[PDB]
Amino acid sequence: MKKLIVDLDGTLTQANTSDYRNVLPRLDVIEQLREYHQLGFEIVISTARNMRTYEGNVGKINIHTLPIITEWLDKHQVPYDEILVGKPWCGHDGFYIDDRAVRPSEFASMNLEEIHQLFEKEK
Amino acid sequence: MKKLIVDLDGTLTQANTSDYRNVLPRLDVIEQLREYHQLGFEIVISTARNMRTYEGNVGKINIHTLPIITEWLDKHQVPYDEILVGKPWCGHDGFYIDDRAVRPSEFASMNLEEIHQLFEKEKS
Amino acid sequence: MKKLIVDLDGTLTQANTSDYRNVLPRLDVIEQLREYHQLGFEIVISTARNMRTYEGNVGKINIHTLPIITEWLDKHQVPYDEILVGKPWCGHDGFYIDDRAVRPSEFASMNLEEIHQLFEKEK
Amino acid sequence: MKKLIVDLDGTLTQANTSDYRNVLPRLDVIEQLREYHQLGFEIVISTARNMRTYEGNVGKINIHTLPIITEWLDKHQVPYDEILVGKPWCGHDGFYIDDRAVRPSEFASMNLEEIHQLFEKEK
Ligand SMILES: [Hg+2]
Ligand SMILES: [Hg+2]
Ligand SMILES: [Hg+2]
Ligand SMILES: [Hg+2]
Repeated sequence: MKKLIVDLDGTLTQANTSDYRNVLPRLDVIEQLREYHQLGFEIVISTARNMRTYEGNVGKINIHTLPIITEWLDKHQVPYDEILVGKPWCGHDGFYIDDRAVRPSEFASMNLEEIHQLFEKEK
Repeated sequence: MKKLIVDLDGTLTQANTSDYRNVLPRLDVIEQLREYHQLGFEIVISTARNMRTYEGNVGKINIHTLPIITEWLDKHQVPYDEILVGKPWCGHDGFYIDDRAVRPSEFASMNLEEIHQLFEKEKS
Repeated sequence: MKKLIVDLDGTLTQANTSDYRNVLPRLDVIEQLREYHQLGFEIVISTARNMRTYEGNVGKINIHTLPIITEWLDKHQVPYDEILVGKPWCGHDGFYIDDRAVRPSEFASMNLEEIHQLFEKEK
Repeated sequence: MKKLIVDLDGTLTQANTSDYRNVLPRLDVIEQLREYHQLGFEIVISTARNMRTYEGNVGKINIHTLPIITEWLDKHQVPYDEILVGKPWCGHDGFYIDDRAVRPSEFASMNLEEIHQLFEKEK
């Protein structure tokens, strides 16, 4: 069992507009997801989207946010096995620290061998 | 409002042993957490620990896992404002993809300006 | 701030069929919900639907369960401010124990004073 | 598989003081939990405790709330297999509506048979 846990905004999107319905896709990143799906990886979209607007209220995110996510994922033929909302929002200046984390430009640029290598170096 | 969201196993720990009580600290990473706390950043420990063992049951994780995490964090003087369990487990071969993610070796060796640069280069 | 936390199956529905899209509404209970909404109560639909099927995987409930919940709620004109999925599944013989809990027939048949009296007895 | 989903304050406790560490147990309710535990019922303590104080922030509840819940459950010899926090807070006048819900003094006074009877009247 192997999953990719994939952020939505800025990772699968170009984050060019506040209108989530019409945000531009990052095509190279999405195409890489497809190749990983072919390799047996499950794809989990995990996102903090609208955690700021609703002050962490998942009950509201489930109503106003989820529909537009799925609609957008479908329109751009992004493969996904799961969607998860309510991810902790780091804030404007915040960020995530993780030994198994890659940035979307590294994911698009590297094969599995050399992603494995990035991680082994940490260990 | 600014937060670091920090993984536990492999980021704050050297992952040298299955005994979580007695696992060795990554001292350079923790020391960097202290400097960021000084800058006004809130520290959130977020972990998938025991998601495999309990098959996703946070009801059990709350009982068996949380006490040992806090005890360990306290023992090693790790600053934290929040703990969050129930992070999605990626499996042995899985990983996270995120435009705001840094690995613990990058976090330990770069300043804020430098981290900011990694991210800005992602936007074009 | 005052909230009704409302179960879905067997409370807002008659639980007459496993086909959630076409399941019959409990009209009296829904209408009482309309009154409480007018009185300033936030309405939170909380449900364990498809927890059994997906074995607690909300990643999948978000994809396959949520759309049908909202479509149904919308067509039967149920007031709601929040939907919450991922509620613990009690199993067939299991149940819920809460000092502030009413069953749908009690809610349908009593007024606010009466319900408060039901709880004041508990104290 | 069969589960009791049990609320904490006012159900397992007498809710006589805001000092959770020294709050009185409802001995009859706890003793009934033990009998259900003997019959093969899993016991899930589920609670909104400290959701008001921390404004829904589970990251804080895990730190300041869980240890005290656990020490108290252990002290009063309460059987449990799971603790769930972060349950939605109904507010002062709010309440829960569920077709499988019993109040803690219905649980205390009835046996399994009549509790099932209590539910088949709703069905
Ligand atoms: Hg951020
Ligand atoms: Hg992994
Ligand atoms: Hg049940
Ligand atoms: Hg309440």
